Amino acid sequence: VKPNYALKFTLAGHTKAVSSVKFSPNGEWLASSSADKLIKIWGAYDGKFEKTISGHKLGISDVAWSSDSNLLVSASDDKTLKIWDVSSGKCLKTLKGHSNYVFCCNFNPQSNLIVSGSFDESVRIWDVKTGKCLKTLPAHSDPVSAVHFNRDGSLIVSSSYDGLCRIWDTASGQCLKTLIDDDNPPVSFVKFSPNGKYILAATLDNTLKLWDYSKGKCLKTYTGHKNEKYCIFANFSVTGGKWIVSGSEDNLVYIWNLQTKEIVQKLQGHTDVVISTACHPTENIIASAALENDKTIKLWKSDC
Ligand SMILES: O=S(=O)(c1cc(Cl)ccc1Cl)n1cnc2ccccc21
Repeated sequence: VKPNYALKFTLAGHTKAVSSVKFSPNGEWLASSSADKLIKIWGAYDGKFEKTISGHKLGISDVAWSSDSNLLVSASDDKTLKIWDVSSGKCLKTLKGHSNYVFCCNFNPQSNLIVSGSFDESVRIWDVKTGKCLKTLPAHSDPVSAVHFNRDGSLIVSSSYDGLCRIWDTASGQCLKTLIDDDNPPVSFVKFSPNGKYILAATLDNTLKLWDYSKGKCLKTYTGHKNEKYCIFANFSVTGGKWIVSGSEDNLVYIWNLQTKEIVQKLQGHTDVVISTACHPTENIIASAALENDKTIKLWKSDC
């Protein structure tokens, strides 16, 4: 009925705000990115620092794993993305083509493509093997805050400070849907649900919304947290009870019951905005990360 997340480890090492945290699909690792221009790798179960991956010339806003846990992609203010071999630390490719800061990135399920979004208002699709830009979508009229592929890679969802979420056909680049509710606040995050039927979207009016994108209908809203300024990730927690997890500008992690929408737990400990959360793929473990006055990542574990 309610989880019991408790703090287990605090991970120190980044020298500026953390920007994103992600667990590897195989459960072994946590990757973090930061405004300090670095990616760090940590053990997912013990929080033990593994190594630093460097090469970007300016801060990093996002990092994402390939589905086989072998590669990372990062998005930077240096206007590039980089594809990294995690085991060796090597930069395999630098993806150049955005005309402004790159803010968000993800691999497709087959990890043969990368999608990126930028302050240049575009969504781009890149070939992983060659590192070349395949398609540029004139997607939005303001910076693109998130991009994510659906379960089979046939669709991309993007979100933007223009107030819209858009769904794109990967193969053709056509805009298939635009989603917006009754107000127009910036959309700061979007992702498809694990089963691919829904989209979870955050807006800078203190609201998370679950959409049936096929029907174009908002089915659930999650409120009670504070999110008026920063692009804060949100997650589906799948391993125990069915929860929604998000950071907050009041320095807490919020956890809601997906079905009932009630808050079930708040996690206290960070000393600045919780900008990013991630949920472990097999264990009831949450990672949270905070902005410049805190600079740490925390690992929390629950029995359900
Ligand atoms: O499949 S889901 O995306 C999902 C969400 C979470 Cl938190 C954990 C696991 C899964 Cl599988 N999903 C979307 N709506 C749902 C309603 C009931 C059960 C699952 C639902």
